[PDB]
Amino acid sequence: SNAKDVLGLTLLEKTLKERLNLKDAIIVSGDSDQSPWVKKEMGRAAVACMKKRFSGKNIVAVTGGTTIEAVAEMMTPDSKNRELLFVPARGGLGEDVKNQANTICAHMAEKASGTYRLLFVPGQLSQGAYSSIIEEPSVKEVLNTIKSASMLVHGIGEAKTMAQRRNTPLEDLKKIDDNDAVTEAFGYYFNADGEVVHKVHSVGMQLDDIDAIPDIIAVAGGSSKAEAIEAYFKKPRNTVLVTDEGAAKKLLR
Amino acid sequence: GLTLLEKTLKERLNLKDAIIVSGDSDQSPWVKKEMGRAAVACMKKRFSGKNIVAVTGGTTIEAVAEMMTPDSKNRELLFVPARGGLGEDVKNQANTICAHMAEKASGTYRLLFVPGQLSQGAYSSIIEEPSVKEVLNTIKSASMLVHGIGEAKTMAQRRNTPLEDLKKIDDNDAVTEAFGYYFNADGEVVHKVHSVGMQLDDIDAIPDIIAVAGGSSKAEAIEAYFKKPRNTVLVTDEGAAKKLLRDE
Ligand SMILES: O=P(O)(O)OC[C@H]1O[C@](O)(CO)[C@@H](O)[C@@H]1O
Ligand SMILES: O=P(O)(O)OC[C@H]1O[C@](O)(CO)[C@@H](O)[C@@H]1O
Repeated sequence: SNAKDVLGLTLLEKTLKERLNLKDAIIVSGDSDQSPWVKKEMGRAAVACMKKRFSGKNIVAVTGGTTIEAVAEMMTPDSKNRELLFVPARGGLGEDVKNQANTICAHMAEKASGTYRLLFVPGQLSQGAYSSIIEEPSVKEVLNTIKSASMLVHGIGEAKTMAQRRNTPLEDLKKIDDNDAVTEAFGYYFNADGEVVHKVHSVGMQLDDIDAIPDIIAVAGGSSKAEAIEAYFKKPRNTVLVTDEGAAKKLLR
Repeated sequence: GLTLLEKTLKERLNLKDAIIVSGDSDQSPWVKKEMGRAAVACMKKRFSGKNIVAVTGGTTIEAVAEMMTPDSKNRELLFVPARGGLGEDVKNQANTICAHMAEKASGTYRLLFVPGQLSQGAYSSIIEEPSVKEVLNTIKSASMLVHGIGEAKTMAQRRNTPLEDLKKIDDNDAVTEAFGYYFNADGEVVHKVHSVGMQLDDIDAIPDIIAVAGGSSKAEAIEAYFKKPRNTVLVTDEGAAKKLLRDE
């Protein structure tokens, strides 16, 4: 791309991909921590990435957070009219409703002119209540759909920021801090070496399940996220990262 | 102050206040948007420093949401649905209207996530859980309610009312509906949709209630709902008001 070439993004993408061993790196100009439109541009870039990767039939698992909400906001109908079903990856993870995967999922599906199926399993159910709810045919059906996701679109967060944003019990805050968590993705907190140090108790997709998902797109940027993004990608994730100059330049510095 | 039509409607229906926009929303669809605009202005006049606003679904309150704008006074705004599922399709559900209105207001919101395809047993489990109780408690503390009014038969059909309940609604001569309750011509409850959240007895404690409903087809339904004292502000149109008052 001549735009990417003149802006130095082509080189920055190659350098970032090599540094993090990514399947691919897509970087938009600017720093989303400073300039609001940059998050929207990450959203647009992620949508392009998704459309390039869709097949004839698609089950797209999505996480919540403001970044995947920006992907949803930038989503448009498929000109090839391929079959699109959107589901949340997990149960919502203690996010307020605006930031929950169900909310992002519904928004994305409407914008894509696709269909969606939501997962309603509250995070603080008693053992007994949980046992009954997961046997419910409607819950089983959504969980089974998630098990066959062909695509995952997910955010990445700094550990402390995420622990604070969600309704994280004191007991869990202590564990997150004691084990030096630096980054978070889809209900897992990781340390600087990309090892899992704390897991949010949820339903749906688990970390081991991503290996079976052919197309995974992480969308996260802003200089504040540089260490979080680096830590997450310490492990093989077979993932395309959509990010911005803010995060990428800080990471590479 | 009030026009003679507004003054007459306020007296006739024992309203806290009447706001009547021009035209008949059953003939001129955009008039629903003008009811929405007037309702938003009314809400803004009644806000305190901190607010918990319970809202119903339906196209009229969706129009309120569409016309909502942020508060120039920057008052604290938390929106919630009044009740759980009432059997509306997604576009007409209180949860949908609630999220839309909150976004337009730059406020915050909480949703109720109840019945759906779930068993009674699984349903009861959900309503016991901490976050769900929190929303129910928030609704219980509402400082404002913004609700629609519909014709009973129309509303029963739009929702997916079981045949046995359709028969009961008909047999008891329901004529009007609001927030999941069906009322006869004397404004007495004759059938209720089962749903968590706000109950009819709870409206008395809510300081500001704004009903938004118009169109000549709703004149009978509006009159009947207000046959009992509701201490409510009605935002309506000339279509409804003139027909109700026999002034056209
Ligand atoms: O895009 P944001 O707003 O930074 O949030 C990202 C976070 O949201 C989630 O995707 C959902 O909780 C987290 O896994 C991730 O840490
Ligand atoms: O504004 P509409 O579309 O006529 O619907 C009014 C109806 O919508 C609801 O508020 C929601 O179901 C009902 O209580 C009310 O009767």
